[PDB]
Amino acid sequence: NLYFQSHMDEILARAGIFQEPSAIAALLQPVDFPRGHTVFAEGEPGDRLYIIISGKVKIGRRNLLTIMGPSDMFGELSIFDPGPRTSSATTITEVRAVSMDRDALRSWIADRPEISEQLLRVLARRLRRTNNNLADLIFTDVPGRVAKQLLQLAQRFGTQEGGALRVTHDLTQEEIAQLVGASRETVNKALADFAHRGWIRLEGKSVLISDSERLARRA
Amino acid sequence: LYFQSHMDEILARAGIFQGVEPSAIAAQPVDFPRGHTVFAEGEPGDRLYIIISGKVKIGRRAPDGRENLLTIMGPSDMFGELSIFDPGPRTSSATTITEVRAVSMDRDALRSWIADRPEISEQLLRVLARRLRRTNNNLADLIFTDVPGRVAKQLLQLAQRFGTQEGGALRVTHDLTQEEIAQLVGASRETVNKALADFAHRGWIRLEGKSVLISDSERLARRA
Ligand SMILES: Nc1ncnc2c1ncn2[C@@H]1O[C@@H]2COP(=O)(O)O[C@H]2[C@H]1O
Ligand SMILES: Nc1ncnc2c1ncn2[C@@H]1O[C@@H]2COP(=O)(O)O[C@H]2[C@H]1O
Repeated sequence: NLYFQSHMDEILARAGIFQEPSAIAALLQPVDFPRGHTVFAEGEPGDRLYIIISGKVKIGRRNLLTIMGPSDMFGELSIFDPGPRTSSATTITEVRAVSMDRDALRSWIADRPEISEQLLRVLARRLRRTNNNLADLIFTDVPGRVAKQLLQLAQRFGTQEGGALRVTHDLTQEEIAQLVGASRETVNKALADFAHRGWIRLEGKSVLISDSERLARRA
Repeated sequence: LYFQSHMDEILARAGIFQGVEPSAIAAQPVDFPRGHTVFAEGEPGDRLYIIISGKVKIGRRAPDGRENLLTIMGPSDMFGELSIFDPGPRTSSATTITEVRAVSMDRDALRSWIADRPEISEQLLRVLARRLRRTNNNLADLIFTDVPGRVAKQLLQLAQRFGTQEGGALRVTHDLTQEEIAQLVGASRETVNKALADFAHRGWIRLEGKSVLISDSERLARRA
């Protein structure tokens, strides 16, 4: 949007930290990570929140909890509740990010208290989503969870093509079973069954979802 | 009048106020019987509650009418805030498991408080960051921990929140049926009763109504 003075501002605008836009351009210092870079590891002191400008970061534990992309914030939980990193954050593509420490965020919030309401909103949403993932681990079979994960990654990283619907997740198969919490083998067969069925085509780092309806039904 | 102070004490413990002072924010009371659905998953919601006394289970029903419980709320815990901060349907039901006294507030009341007192926002973020961490642990326990490990863990979490000292032992007054405990742990009732009987047979706990008396917390902690 040539409405914002920077792509940075557009994505930060989409992250929620604003709510304009010559004023927005009072913004922070970027950082570029290579692919495969562990931005921080689980259990480390956490003094820093990041917001992704471009690229994807996986969040993992010991299970992958989520794949984040442009405008997604990570590293906030140890800023809001001081203590060790709850998970590792590793880049699965090259990533440009902006970051800020607890002092900087507090001055950001003092300056615009409204930002706190947007941060609560994002947290509440993460809670909602995580609740659903847990309820899936309890109430849904493996291929049902595979189907859920494909349609989740779609809603965030999906591009209409035809359509439908290309989802370029940038994940290996290991990485997709880790999102679903099942064996690579159990997830391998669910994806082959869906591909056989005609509902998806499977092309390395992206799935062409041709039949979103029946995928959704399989949940 | 001693009850008022009581109430002030319990409510001053609420996570939302841990950065306030007083605190006479505080003066909308509501009383509920046991087994009252305060609200139902998917219902429209514009109101949060802080418990003064009693307990409330947070639950989701599956398609096949099965349920799990996400958490149990007690004195000074806040529920119903997620549809205030992210406007839309209740993400779960809130059902009272004993008689409950609470006070509540709507989206607009809370937003005045925040504008007035931003230290409230920071505490609300802390409580939510904490619920998220806990929920990640729960979700991971479901993938990687065995049932008796989850049972022991669950007894000790409940002890942190609802534990009282009786001499050298910790009384955990959970107020839950065996079915509710199993739903909280996310395993069958029989698998969960067996874990509980083992622990009891070994002298670590005593099952005494809707309470556990934890007579050897060191041993129970080592079991998870
Ligand atoms: N359930 C979740 N959903 C999305 N992101 C998460 C979840 N749990 C943890 N994270 C992210 O992982 C980060 C790890 O570092 P922090 O604990 O500082 O902050 C955490 C969040 O940004
Ligand atoms: N994982 C969780 N941990 C603690 N409390 C929760 C969790 N999920 C839902 N809740 C509470 O349950 C409430 C249901 O209604 P709301 O979604 O408005 O607000 C919700 C939270 O207060």
